[PDB]
Amino acid sequence: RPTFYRQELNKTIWEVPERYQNLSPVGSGAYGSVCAAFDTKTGHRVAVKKLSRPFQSIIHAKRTYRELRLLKHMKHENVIGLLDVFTPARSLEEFNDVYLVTHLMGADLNNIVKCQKLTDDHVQFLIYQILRGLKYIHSADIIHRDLKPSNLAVNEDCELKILDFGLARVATRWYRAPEIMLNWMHYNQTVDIWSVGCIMAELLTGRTLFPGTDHIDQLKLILRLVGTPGAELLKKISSESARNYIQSLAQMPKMNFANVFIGANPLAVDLLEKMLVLDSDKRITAAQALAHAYFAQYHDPDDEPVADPYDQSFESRDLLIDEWKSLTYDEVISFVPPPLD
Ligand SMILES: COc1ccccc1Nc1cc2cnn(-c3csc(C(=O)NC4COC4)c3)c2cc1F
Ligand SMILES: CCCCCCCCO[C@@H]1O[C@H](CO)[C@@H](O)[C@H](O)[C@H]1O
Ligand SMILES: CCCCCCCCO[C@@H]1O[C@H](CO)[C@@H](O)[C@H](O)[C@H]1O
Repeated sequence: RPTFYRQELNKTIWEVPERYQNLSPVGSGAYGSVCAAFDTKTGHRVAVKKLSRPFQSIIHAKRTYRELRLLKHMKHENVIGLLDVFTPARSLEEFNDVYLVTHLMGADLNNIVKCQKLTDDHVQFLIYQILRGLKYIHSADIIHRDLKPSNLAVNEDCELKILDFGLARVATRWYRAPEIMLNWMHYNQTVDIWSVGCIMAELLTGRTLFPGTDHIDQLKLILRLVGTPGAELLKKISSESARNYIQSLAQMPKMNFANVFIGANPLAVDLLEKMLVLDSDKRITAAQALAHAYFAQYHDPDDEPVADPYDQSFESRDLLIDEWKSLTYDEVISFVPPPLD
């Protein structure tokens, strides 16, 4: 096993192999903090994320096993991927800290939206990569459900990777499909397509499409643009209070996207209209959206791969903290790094 060295960063203790040098904090999330480092084996800067209290409870323990098993499965250019996984522990009884290594990106999509003037070619390329990674993710039977700007890491090259959890260093509600906020409790993959549609609209206009103050106000803003739900959608709503409140609204017609997004590429307006429909069954899928004329300059059917089937059976099991702890330890030991290009 490699040699480790210890240091304190942000009132935290980091124990990492010697190969990673010059640790520098980037940001923090709710389940871990991220540092930039120099990988002496490759000469590249990487990103090292120390999980916060990985095995403090059953919930934390399962979440840790979930992220590790998921990340180990993600092998795609537009999806965050694992370059290395390490723990300072040399035994399972010592096992209590988990680190994850990945490529170091340039910034979040909030920082690229901060400039507020993206060229239409920037939107084609950025949204094409999101959709490309989303097709891979959705091919694994995986739904993201929390897509938002902080989840899109980009380099100055404009190359994009989808992150499972971004840096909290944006309410999230602004990018959630309406069914989620209705608590439908069983979502199509197209819930992510709705999020993508909300992101693309921001990149084009420079403003939040649905900057709602809460969940009801959010649904009210959505209704203004897309219009009141049709009779065939109201049938599918079981909650009477939900139906009653949606029906009891004053009712508004669907706005013409050509007007609200005037000045934008007409091919982008058509794509948005196919993404932001209330019926999840009618929303364009990631695969179909890649074939949209808006992406003619980047689309390649032979270079948009799918993922192997991902087994999420463990999600229904209720196990003890030590069982989740040992399975995670098993996944750390079984890790095989990808070959350096
Ligand atoms: C390594 O952590 C993980 C490990 C495994 C799974 C997920 C993660 N999370 C995670 C990974 C990445 C890679 N990049 N970024 C990033 C966003 S913004 C920025 C920046 O400002 N980069 C400048 C400053 O030095 C260049 C860099 C990340 C932010 C993250 F939350
Ligand atoms: C790189 C692939 C990203 C996988 C997305 C899962 C991590 C973000 O999603 C998380 O897990 C749940 C799974 O549906 C989501 O529903 C929750 O919103 C969130 O906690
Ligand atoms: C508040 C504004 C009306 C919200 C309408 C959202 C309709 C979402 O669409 C629905 O998604 C469900 C799963 O999430 C599917 O079971 C339904 O078939 C589909 O129509």
